[PDB]
Amino acid sequence: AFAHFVLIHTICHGAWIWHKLKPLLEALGHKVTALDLAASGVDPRQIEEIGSFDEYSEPLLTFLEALPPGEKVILVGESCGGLNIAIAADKYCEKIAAAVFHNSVLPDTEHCPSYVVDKLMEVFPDWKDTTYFTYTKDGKEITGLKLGFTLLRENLYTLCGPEEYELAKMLTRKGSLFQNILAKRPFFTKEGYGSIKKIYVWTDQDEIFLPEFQLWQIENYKPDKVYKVEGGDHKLQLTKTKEIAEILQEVADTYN
Amino acid sequence: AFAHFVLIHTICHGAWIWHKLKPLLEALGHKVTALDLAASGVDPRQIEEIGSFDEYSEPLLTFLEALPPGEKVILVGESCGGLNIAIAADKYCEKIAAAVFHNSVLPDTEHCPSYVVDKLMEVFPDWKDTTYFTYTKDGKEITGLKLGFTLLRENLYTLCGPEEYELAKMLTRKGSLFQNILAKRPFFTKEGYGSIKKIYVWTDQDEIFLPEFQLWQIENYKPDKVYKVEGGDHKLQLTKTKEIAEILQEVADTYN
Repeated sequence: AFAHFVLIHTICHGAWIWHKLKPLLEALGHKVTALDLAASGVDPRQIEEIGSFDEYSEPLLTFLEALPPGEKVILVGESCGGLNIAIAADKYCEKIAAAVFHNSVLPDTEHCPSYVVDKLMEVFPDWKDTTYFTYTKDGKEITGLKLGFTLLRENLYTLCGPEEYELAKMLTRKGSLFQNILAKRPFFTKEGYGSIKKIYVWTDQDEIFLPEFQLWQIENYKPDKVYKVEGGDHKLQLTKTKEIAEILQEVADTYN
Repeated sequence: AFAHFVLIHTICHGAWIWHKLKPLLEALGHKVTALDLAASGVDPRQIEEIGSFDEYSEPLLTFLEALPPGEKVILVGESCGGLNIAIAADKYCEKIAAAVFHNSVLPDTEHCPSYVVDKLMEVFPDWKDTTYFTYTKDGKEITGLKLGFTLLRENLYTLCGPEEYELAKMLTRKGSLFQNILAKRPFFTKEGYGSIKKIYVWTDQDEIFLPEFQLWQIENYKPDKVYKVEGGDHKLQLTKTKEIAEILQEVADTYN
């Protein structure tokens, strides 16, 4: 079967991270939408204009709003993208056939929205040469960050080709986890986010979202299905593009 | 020998077009700077804020200004990038060891700055699905454009892989040729732009900058050296990356 996949990049990234997977999925006959979230990729806004992970998710929410009644999509979020999925699911759960997590954070409904992010920072506290800054938006101090080139090379694009790593150095922009904002955000709901089918995809060779973290997430909030990809790195859509496409095809044939 | 190469993308593009060539040149021991011109790539400005090809060239001029006395670079401009080279050469000719034109427009000093652009539009008048718009800046009506996806696929990235073409669809932004502005701009000077060494690189398989146009340019303003790359397409830095690196190495060993 064919599905309409909506690819969601992580913070400091953009639609460009999906430049290898998008055409491959289309070669299988699928419809693919790869969005640039707020202040990401070639979006015109700067991060200082964004005050929360919800505002950051605007392009995704706006896209879902534009879907005609009856049309459902399969969301695919990488790394921090799982948070955008949860936010979108609490507004448009009826338009989501399923959500696929790609070496992604997996929010739950029993703890605060920052729960898995707080855990991530415990497991991976040293972001190496990554730099930080602060800005104020809507009366709140937000911590922004710019991914360090060494962190990118060693922990995120560990086994990616030099031409892919180059794109990361050229295109990654300043962003934010909005951690303190997430901590005070209302909990994700059981009726919305909690109701959607969730497929968790990961590799134990991820050098930032370490096994301890990902296995912890799986036990914390049981996914409907788990796929473990052998080898690769954090950016499986680059190092294991084919394997990811095969998995997404199976998801398309399973949930509609 | 090693050189410091400054790669200059064309309109509607950004530093990202050089994502394959930059690491290859560095693998040869060179220093490489790939800039995002105004309102290009991840630059924060929008095209409506830019009123001329000179303003558009700001990042390049600012970069050259930052070079300490005695430091020279080799400029490499693709497609419309030759115009940024001419503009920069009339301000910092002493900092330019040489300029390499990559399937690029080659301005001269005997005719108005729009001369080769006017000729290009004669040779290639149909930009297919490319869309146009107008905006006003500093009392002048500027014609902006957004490269059509079919034009990108068939004439610019003709033989590029699907993953490279995907990047183009995801990252190309609205831009402008500032043709009418160039037409009224003071002529490029013989003392500045005219004094620098110029190396012209091209392929007769270019599907937009057709042989008639490129051979016309070579006869109009004789380059110091001409390199003809066999095969490939308009984006030689993607389809013939290795060949381009080899040529640039020879240039580095010839001009300093």
